[PDB]
Amino acid sequence: EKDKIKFLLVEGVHQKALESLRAAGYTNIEFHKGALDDEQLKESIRDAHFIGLRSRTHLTEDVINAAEKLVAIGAFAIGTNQVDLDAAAKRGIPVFNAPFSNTRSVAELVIGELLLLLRGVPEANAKAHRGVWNKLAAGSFEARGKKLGIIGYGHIGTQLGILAESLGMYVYFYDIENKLPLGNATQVQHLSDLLNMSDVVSLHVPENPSTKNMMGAKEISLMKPGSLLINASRGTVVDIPALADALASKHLAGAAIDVFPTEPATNSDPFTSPLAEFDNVLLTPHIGGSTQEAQENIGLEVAGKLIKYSDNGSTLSAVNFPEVSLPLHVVRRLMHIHENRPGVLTALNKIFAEQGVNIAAQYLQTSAQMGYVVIDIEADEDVAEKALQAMKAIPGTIRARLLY
Amino acid sequence: EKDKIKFLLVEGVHQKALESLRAAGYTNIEFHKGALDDEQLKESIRDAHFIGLRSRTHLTEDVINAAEKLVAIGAFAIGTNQVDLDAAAKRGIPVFNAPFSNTRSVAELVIGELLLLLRGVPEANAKAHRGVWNKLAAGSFEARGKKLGIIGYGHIGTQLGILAESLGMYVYFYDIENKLPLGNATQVQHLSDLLNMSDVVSLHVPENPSTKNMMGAKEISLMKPGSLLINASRGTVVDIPALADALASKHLAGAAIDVFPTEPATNSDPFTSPLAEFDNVLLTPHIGGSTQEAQENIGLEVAGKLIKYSDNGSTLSAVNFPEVSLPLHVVRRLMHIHENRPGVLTALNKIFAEQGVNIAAQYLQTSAQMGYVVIDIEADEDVAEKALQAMKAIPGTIRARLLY
Amino acid sequence: EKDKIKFLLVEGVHQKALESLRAAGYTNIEFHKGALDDEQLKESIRDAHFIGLRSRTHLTEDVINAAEKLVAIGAFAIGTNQVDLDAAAKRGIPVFNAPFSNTRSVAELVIGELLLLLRGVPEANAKAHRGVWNKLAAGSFEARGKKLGIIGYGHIGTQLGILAESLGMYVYFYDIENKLPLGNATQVQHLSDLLNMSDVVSLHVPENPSTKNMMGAKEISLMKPGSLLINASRGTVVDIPALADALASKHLAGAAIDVFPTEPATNSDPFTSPLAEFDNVLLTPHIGGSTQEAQENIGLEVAGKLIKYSDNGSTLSAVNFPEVSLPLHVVRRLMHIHENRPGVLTALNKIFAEQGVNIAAQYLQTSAQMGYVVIDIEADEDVAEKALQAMKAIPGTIRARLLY
Amino acid sequence: EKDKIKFLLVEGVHQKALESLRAAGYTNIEFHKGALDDEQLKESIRDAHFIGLRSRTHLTEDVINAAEKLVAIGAFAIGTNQVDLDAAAKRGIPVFNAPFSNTRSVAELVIGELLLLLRGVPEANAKAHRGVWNKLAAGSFEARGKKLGIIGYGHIGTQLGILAESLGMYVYFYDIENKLPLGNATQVQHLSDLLNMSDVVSLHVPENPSTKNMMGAKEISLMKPGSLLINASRGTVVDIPALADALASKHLAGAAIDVFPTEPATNSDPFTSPLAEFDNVLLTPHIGGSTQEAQENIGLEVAGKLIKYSDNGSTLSAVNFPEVSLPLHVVRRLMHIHENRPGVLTALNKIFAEQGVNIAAQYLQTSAQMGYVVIDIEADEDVAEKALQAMKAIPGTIRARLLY
Ligand SMILES: NC(=O)C1=CN([C@@H]2O[C@H](COP(=O)(O)OP(=O)(O)OC[C@H]3O[C@@H](n4cnc5c(N)ncnc54)[C@H](O)[C@@H]3O)[C@@H](O)[C@H]2O)C=CC1
Ligand SMILES: NC(=O)C1=CN([C@@H]2O[C@H](COP(=O)(O)OP(=O)(O)OC[C@H]3O[C@@H](n4cnc5c(N)ncnc54)[C@H](O)[C@@H]3O)[C@@H](O)[C@H]2O)C=CC1
Ligand SMILES: NC(=O)C1=CN([C@@H]2O[C@H](COP(=O)(O)OP(=O)(O)OC[C@H]3O[C@@H](n4cnc5c(N)ncnc54)[C@H](O)[C@@H]3O)[C@@H](O)[C@H]2O)C=CC1
Ligand SMILES: NC(=O)C1=CN([C@@H]2O[C@H](COP(=O)(O)OP(=O)(O)OC[C@H]3O[C@@H](n4cnc5c(N)ncnc54)[C@H](O)[C@@H]3O)[C@@H](O)[C@H]2O)C=CC1
Repeated sequence: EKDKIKFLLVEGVHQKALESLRAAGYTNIEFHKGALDDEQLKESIRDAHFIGLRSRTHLTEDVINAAEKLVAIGAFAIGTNQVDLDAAAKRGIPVFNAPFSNTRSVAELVIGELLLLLRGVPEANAKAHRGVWNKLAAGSFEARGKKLGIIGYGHIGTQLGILAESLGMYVYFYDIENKLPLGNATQVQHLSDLLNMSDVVSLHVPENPSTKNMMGAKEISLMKPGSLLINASRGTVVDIPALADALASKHLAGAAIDVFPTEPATNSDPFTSPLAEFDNVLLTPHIGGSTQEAQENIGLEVAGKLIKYSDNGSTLSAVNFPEVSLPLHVVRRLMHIHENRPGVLTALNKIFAEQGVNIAAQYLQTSAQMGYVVIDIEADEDVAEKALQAMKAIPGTIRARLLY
Repeated sequence: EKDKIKFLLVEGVHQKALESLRAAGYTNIEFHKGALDDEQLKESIRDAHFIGLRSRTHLTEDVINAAEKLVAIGAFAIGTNQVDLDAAAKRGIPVFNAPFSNTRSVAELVIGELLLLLRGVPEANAKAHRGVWNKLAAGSFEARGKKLGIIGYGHIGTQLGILAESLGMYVYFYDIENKLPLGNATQVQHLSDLLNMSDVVSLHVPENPSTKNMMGAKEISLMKPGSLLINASRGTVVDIPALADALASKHLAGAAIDVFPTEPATNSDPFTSPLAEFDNVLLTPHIGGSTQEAQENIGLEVAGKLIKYSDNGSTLSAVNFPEVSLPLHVVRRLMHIHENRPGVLTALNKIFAEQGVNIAAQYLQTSAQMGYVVIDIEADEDVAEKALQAMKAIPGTIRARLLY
Repeated sequence: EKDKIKFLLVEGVHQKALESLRAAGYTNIEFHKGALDDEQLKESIRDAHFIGLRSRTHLTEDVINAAEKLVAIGAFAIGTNQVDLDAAAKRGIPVFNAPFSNTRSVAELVIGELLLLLRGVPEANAKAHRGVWNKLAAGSFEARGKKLGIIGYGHIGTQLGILAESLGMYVYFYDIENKLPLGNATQVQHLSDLLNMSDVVSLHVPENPSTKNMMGAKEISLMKPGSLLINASRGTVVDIPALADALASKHLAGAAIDVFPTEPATNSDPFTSPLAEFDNVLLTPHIGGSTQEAQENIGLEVAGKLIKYSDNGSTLSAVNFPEVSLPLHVVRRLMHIHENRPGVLTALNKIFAEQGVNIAAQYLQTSAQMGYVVIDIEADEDVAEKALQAMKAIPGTIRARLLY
Repeated sequence: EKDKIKFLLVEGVHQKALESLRAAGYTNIEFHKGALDDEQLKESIRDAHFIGLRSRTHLTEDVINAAEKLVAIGAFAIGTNQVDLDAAAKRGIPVFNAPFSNTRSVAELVIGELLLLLRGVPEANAKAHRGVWNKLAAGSFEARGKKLGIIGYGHIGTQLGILAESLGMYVYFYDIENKLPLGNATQVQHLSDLLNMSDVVSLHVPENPSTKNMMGAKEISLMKPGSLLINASRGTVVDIPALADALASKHLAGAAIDVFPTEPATNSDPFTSPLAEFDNVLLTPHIGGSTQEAQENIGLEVAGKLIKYSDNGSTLSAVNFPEVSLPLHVVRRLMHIHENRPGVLTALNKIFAEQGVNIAAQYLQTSAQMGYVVIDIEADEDVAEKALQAMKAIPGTIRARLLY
């Protein structure tokens, strides 16, 4: 019956999501190359079991209400701000994403930008397109020999460090968790001392109160004069007026910014920034993530996360939902989603005790207000089909399924 | 040594060169940040033992011939077209330079350009300085997994191949001479194959009859649709209008040009190109070697060649002159430069035999119509002074002197 | 926690283990440098909550059954043949160990042996301790450029291959399962080919019907005349008399054996071998894993497994027991071990339902005839204490306890 | 006439010397596998133009006197103590050797020995061959993580450092010349501080007053307790009674020695050392050099050094002779060896001046008492054949040749 399970894919996810899905039997797929209208969406999602969307579709409480058959949501993207998770949670629908499929794409972007920034290319190039010729060597540098200071040594920070070392830089980092340095990286205990020694400082941190304006005047002023600050992390992490002044005073020699406190909503919208007045600043429209390889990594991972929720019930890594996962070890398995309150499990288990059916394995995890329980029982179809009926009738039940 | 020996240094040679000069005793130095006009050049060089210059200074027959005391010429620079080699060799003046002194600067620039060109970054940055936001993934790619086509696997081609490899690209090269690949690089027999296959092609060929318009419309169309072409070898290698067509036709995704058929004379003259209308092209004012690190190596190297030759008469690597070098062992040493014709050498030696002075070592090399010779003899100072004077008189003599 | 929980540690476990134990609150520790006789073992374990042992201590049915308070068993050691798994699982006692805790020690030993065996060094050293000087080059070789034949490309085979490679040997392997090569390693289909080609063959196979006498006279003669055979997998893998013949016949140049069919019981029992008469053989008393670094990792790892399971009931990686682990979220947690038969779980849950205590999370895994379960519930201490007592009464119950 | 030029090769040089020689036309070769008698030597060398010998033939003044046609001597070995250089110098015969063809062989030996020493293998193995079984882990270590202190950072010291780094050691060195560290090596300014930090100290220095007993009691006592000292450099550099005591007090845990203050003259002779009483000492009979690859490297290099002296007159690197070398740049070249006294060169050059023959190039280097001069002249055979006659007649001449 997989062929009767519908997958609606909007905004054109990578073709590899399709391959990895048609490899798992789910062949009933409506694919669109672009974002649907305030209204054709709803018509299309109505009998969809799985929807796959990107950063531009707004999966709002109004729209999820439209969807009578919806089972799980797959965001082929890093963010989920475009989805009402609380809406999906209430209806028993997990939402999955791809928070780390972009690593390489971002590191490689930071290497090229620091190669050309260190060389003054971005300025030479803007003058060139304006018919001005600006040769000089004064203040142009190669990267081999330079110090790179990476702030935030997680997935991307560590790939970058490695890349940079290939080019002969001395990598140095600062993270809040103590870490195990790869290669020759070197942890620095105080931020201010990372800043003083760094020819190039690159931010690779998450978004939150600890990161709101982490790089402000005070921190920028600590940077080594003549240095470059590159930020492809979060738009909230550097102070733009403060960077603008530091660029103006030539205290920095340049910058690359991929993310801004306010980003235009669409390509059609206009982009405005006080940094646009600087030739020696790379400004990109949030594309550190935007490669076909990441599109592909993302395609594979989020489709596999939907395949697994569909096949064996796993909600490992779900964003809005209790995480649960059981090793496949026995024919016959079911799941049950319910209001997290006293007595539900007991009722559930009774359906089998009271008829001599043996429970092989069970995993239950709860949220403030909901529970996911996956159970493996030694029974046959008829018995299960029946237990499923009964489970569905359990006061507090939101939904339940017979996975196999 | 002798703080009387005048060095004229012009066009802002790296300060390293002056440190080297001063560490060797030579303190008498006229330094200029830039070039000089005909009269003040001619004025500064009237009494100069050595000159150091860059590309903007033109030592012509007439110039050199009025440099009364000129002993040698150092081109702090790869090329020597600014200098009249022949004219110097006739006055017995060796010219030195710095042959391969920026292989790394160019390799590294190429790596940064292809990272950003592959990402469509140059365009997005142009557009962003104009208020336009352009967030795509559609033609963007990571460098890892891609094929780099290197045309000309020499000093620079080779060194580029290693960087590219240590970045996960597959490296293929096409060269007119069978070469032994470094790392996992692969030589391709047919230039057409390399083009069709490569995702990025970067030119590294010399300037000569066989490279002129090496990449015209034929060769460009053999390139992978959506690929990229980078050129930081020689202005003469690429049909620039071919290239503008192929770009306007979207047959190439972008390109990066460091050198052009006709380059501006100075930073005041206008830069004109068909390629300036394309946001997706990097134009740089011929800066592949314009790096402090390079200027520094050049400066060390060439002031070195001049000290070694003021001090011990070496001319290993001179560009207009017979190459000779003698290991220092036995105080004193002299040298003589003469027309290359039978009889001189015997004449020269006899000056020593007939007064019973022993000749410790000696090296003579000749060109076409000049010969050169360094001699070591065992004698106190006066005998050397006097014998020198005899050597000047030998028929054929151009120039001679006493080193220590 | 509770400085009352008795750990018995015997056969001189690494001190790291005690540091780990003490950092987690458990200070009540009886440590022994060596093994104990039947009566004092039995005396030390009568009131022991946990035991740590090595290979010389034999926990038999009778032993385990008189360990009144035994909660778990850690084999600080790769193997568990010393321990009665079944007998422990029936008393609801999980046994842990350290699966692959010395891949590196063995790889490194193999590398040092083949460097010296290839050089004929072992012989020259024997001879030199007898007054005899033997200075040859005739059958001596460097490792670089030679072929290493690895039989069994697993944890250790793999890790050896990398070391060998980073030393310039060519690495070939023969394995019964298609494996993906690391570095430039190459899988060979026919064991005979590998033998004929390889200069050094090193065995890394498990002990089982298919490896017994895996290298008898046939296979040895297929080896390269003058080659070398190293074995630090299992005593049972090599026809040792075959091997002595092939050595006396000069068909092999040497060998290195870490393990033998019959090993001495202790450092007092005699070691006998046909191979002892050959100077050109390295004999080692089964020390491929006997390194401080390894003992330390083992010690950290296994005292870890015991703390995690005293504290939160984990049994990830236990060797006789259903594997279950639950992320710590909501104070309190309990666990129950029972015969695996219908009815228990419902019985167990109902204890909570019927008094309105909410069950936060729960994990049950079962084996054959045992089931295991960890539960999180929201209740103050007294209710937990009391409910525990009820759980003990559930029919089927083997053992239960309250973790926090 | 090359086929009429005889090459006598004793002690069995590597077959590659023969290939590289028969590649250059010299095909008239008497090869022996072993060292000739006090007398068959002389019979065989009598009309030899080139002899090639190893460490065991004594090329003494008595024997060189035997040799009427001898031109150059090739020691297919590092040492030349077996040759009377002064004897050969007087007769105009250069002696060549292979001082650096052994690098890899020695480094690889030091790696294997430090692998097994760190493991206590040498002791376990000696007990094993004596029927004693000695398991322990206490004090056995892997190398990854350890500090290696290399004393003398020349050809071998640097190859070793690299090797060691592959195995994960921290390399540290001490040399008297300041050096450029490869990889992650680290120069240490004071010996005593290299010693304190080093788990393994390995000597790689030359022989001379600065090295006589460099490692004496005082220096050994500075070593980190528990460390190992490995010496495959020179027999004069460590104090053997002082090492013996330090091994006795267990201040060191072991050692490898390849060279001794007194080495037996032949395999037949007896070897005696106070270290032979130690199981935990590797003792080798000076075989750090003894591999087929070094035999081969040596074969190629010293045969090529004889080929070049024979073909173009180069004495670059000759051990007993003035070093001289001219680039091939012109048909016709001759050499002349003479007493270093006033007037010889003049006479030589006159032979050409006085007949209109032009000297293209000349290199003359002198010794305390002899001169090598190589000259290139623009003439034809007849003229040269004639000049050769005359040159031979020059008061002070020892020998002369027409190379081509
Ligand atoms: N520019 C773009 O298109 C994209 C941006 N990213 C972003 O890059 C950032 C990092 O990404 P990943 O490394 O993949 O995740 P990650 O979780 O591995 O990186 C977080 C790291 O930051 C360190 N850190 C957290 N707070 C810190 C603070 N207060 N001060 C210093 N260090 C701190 C953490 O210890 C951790 O190592 C995220 O914000 C992620 O969304 C990821 C993909 C694309
Ligand atoms: N962008 C800049 O400011 C600078 C440009 N360059 C230029 O880049 C070029 C490369 O320099 P190097 O690597 O030192 O050159 P190189 O001398 O090391 O190698 C050039 C290679 O091209 C090959 N080659 C020659 N003619 C060819 C042909 N027609 N087709 C294909 N291969 C051919 C040769 O076999 C040679 O291997 C030179 O022209 C150099 O002047 C060098 C430094 C700076
Ligand atoms: N010398 C010592 O004191 C120690 C010995 N060992 C032993 O060395 C052996 C290797 O251990 P690991 O690398 O962890 O093993 P592993 O489990 O990682 O791999 C063994 C490999 O051998 C292959 N294999 C199995 N049967 C085979 C057969 N009959 N013919 C060819 N290949 C076969 C399997 O495919 C597997 O890939 C084990 O027996 C282990 O007990 C391990 C540690 C220390
Ligand atoms: N064991 C064997 O069969 C063989 C031994 N060797 C020997 O190894 C030794 C080193 O060989 P290579 O490295 O190839 O020659 P090398 O000349 O490159 O090594 C000499 C190094 O020792 C350093 N050094 C010299 N005197 C020192 C002192 N007073 N204190 C500290 N450092 C000092 C020098 O600066 C230089 O870097 C030589 O004695 C050589 O004959 C070489 C081949 C085989």
